[PDB]
Amino acid sequence: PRGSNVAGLFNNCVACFEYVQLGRHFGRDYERCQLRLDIAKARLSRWGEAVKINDDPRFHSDAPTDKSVQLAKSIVEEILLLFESAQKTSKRYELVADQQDLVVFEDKDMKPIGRALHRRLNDLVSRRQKKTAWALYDGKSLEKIVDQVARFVDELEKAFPIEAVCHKLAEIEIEEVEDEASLTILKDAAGGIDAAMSDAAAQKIDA
Amino acid sequence: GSNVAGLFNNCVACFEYVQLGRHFGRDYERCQLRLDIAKARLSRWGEAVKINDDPRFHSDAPTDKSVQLAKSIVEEILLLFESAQKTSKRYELVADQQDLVVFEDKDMKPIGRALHRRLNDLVSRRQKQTSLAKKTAWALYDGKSLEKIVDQVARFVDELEKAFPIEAVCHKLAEIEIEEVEDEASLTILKDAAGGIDAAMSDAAAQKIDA
Repeated sequence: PRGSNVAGLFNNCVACFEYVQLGRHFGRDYERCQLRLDIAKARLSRWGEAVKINDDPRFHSDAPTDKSVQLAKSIVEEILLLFESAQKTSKRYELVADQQDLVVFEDKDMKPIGRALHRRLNDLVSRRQKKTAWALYDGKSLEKIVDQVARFVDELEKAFPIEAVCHKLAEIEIEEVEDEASLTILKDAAGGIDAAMSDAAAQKIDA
Repeated sequence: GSNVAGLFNNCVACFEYVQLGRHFGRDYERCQLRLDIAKARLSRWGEAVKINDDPRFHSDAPTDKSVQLAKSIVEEILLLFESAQKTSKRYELVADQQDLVVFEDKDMKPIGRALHRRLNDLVSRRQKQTSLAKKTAWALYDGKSLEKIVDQVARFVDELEKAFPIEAVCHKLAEIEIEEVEDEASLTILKDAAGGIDAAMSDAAAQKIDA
């Protein structure tokens, strides 16, 4: 029975985002809430790239030696419990909701600028990453996932000597986005979740 | 085990393994009472609903919407405590021995220590018999971890109380909990500490100190 490791759990955490839909009560806020999730996911995938998660055998063992890797193992476990909690919360709502409320947005409900950005952010992570849909029905559950994953990645970044590397990665994620309207959107949406992306974008808009 | 009563009794028992770390400072006593009150309010619910006697709560695959709802809520309270312990463990792994020292109820004033013991006793009296099996004791090392538990448990017990017809029953129960506490000092403390977490206890204390 071959036990769990940091890379495996980490790949799981990234994949949890793929399955999330946003319910009708997001309303006009759908577009930016979806981008906040994409950014939370961008930031998590960046950490893996920065620590070279797929090459370093330390993230592939059941019983890691380093405190740092042991810390990462716990954090990634805790991200998974976060998504498991949200999944239960969604299921309790679906148990009780009428049909009109069990409706979700799709990215075609985003303006062309947010949708291009949504797809860029999603492609960016699938480029790095060598179950069943479910919905977030209220803003509070989404903010919990965004804020807590930001917090978790804060401490994932703290445990490793990778800050210069994370800033470099964030700067080259943004090289493909050239237009001021889009750079502005990322600057806004990376607000309080991905300071490295926000700063990379702010730098571009004003130079 | 995995019926609602078994998961519920596990939730109440989660509170017993929790220590508060050095960094609570002079807020130790109040934060500990806030935890005991959340535990008292969760256990009040099990009593109100007759959790240990009602067979709906003893099946692994309940059909009733309200009982399916309680099972999810109780599983989510469990996840809540599982998360806090991973957070605590991450602190332990990196801290110095100075920072690993925990408060004990001897660090409360006699008034708070009596409330702590009374609130604990009241739940002990209600809980289903348990074996002697222990989980590892673990500490909350920051204020925000404590607030996260207290606040989320209060919201979860709001959800639990919403799914069952027990409004008047919970009020009577909180009145009975508070009948042995005679002194205005201790009652003001419960009135205040129950604020935001247990309105039934808050109101019961208020009704008693005004009488």
